[PDB]
Amino acid sequence: PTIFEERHLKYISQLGKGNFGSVELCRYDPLGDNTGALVAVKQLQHSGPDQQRDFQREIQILKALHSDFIVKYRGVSYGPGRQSLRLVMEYLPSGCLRDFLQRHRARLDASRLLLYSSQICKGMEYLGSRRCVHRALAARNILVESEAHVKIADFGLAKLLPLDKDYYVVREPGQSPIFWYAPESLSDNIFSRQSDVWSFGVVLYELFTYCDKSCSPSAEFLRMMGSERDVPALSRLLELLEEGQRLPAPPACPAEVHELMKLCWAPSPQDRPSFSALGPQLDMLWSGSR
Ligand SMILES: CN(C)C(=O)/C(C#N)=C\c1ccc(-c2nc3cnc4[nH]ccc4c3n2C2CCCCC2)o1
Ligand SMILES: NC(=O)Nc1ccccc1
Repeated sequence: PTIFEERHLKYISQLGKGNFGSVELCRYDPLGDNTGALVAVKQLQHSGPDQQRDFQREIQILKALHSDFIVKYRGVSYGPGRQSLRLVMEYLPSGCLRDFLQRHRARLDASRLLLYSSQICKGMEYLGSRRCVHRALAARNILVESEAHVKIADFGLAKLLPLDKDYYVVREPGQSPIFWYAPESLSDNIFSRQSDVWSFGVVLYELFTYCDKSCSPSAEFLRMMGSERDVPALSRLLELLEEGQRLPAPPACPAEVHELMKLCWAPSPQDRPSFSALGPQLDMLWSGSR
């Protein structure tokens, strides 16, 4: 059931694109009559050995995960020729949380944002128990399964920690979403479950601003960077963070949630709460808001 025949996968449209891959909406149509189930299918482009190797990793991680808060693996496909590997996932037609928040802001209250926050945290706790660092976590890669249920997706940068080490180091990335990453990741290329906690803090900021473009992390950076304009953003960001500057509390954000953000953004990775510690707090806040 987990091998999809490539000649039965029918392309419909593009769901996502990165440097080295794309996720495409397809129909799996073994009967050839356009009645089959729809699926989301990842494949690589511009890929070298490192990219192919990372994709094999991504498939093994996603296949092993079984959480209500992680996008479901369905299977794999291989065509003829080479570079033929495809990853088949469930398709969630409500799309990403970033877009959903922007579209429906006026009817999504703080209780609903608290629900999403709790669900994302549960998915991250699941990941943590499997020693998996997600790295990419952001509203643009969390999917909406229904209006009261979200799931973590985009495992393109996910990695398992070795059994005896609590972090990994990479060679410097070419293109990082700098406003989501922990300072030790930006400066020293160190990633861990604690860098993921930093990014989750930025996710909370995204949720409680409804991903409004006027107060996006980049927009806030550009306001806070000061009157000197032509300074490289990464260099300046790292200075601001080292000075202790942080994203502001969204006006509508509950004070307790802002305090959690600040804890997620502790300078030392060891001072940040674990997802296991954040979950009960968000759960308490969500259940208090019903
Ligand atoms: C241009 N733009 C507005 C965006 O790209 C964006 C934002 N912000 C996010 C976005 C748009 C569409 C999707 C999307 N739908 C999906 C539906 N079922 C799916 N199953 C597995 C991945 C998946 C889906 N993805 C993404 C595909 C790439 C990885 C992240 C999820 O996410
Ligand atoms: N985590 C956090 O506060 N990051 C940040 C700070 C200033 C501007 C943009 C992003």
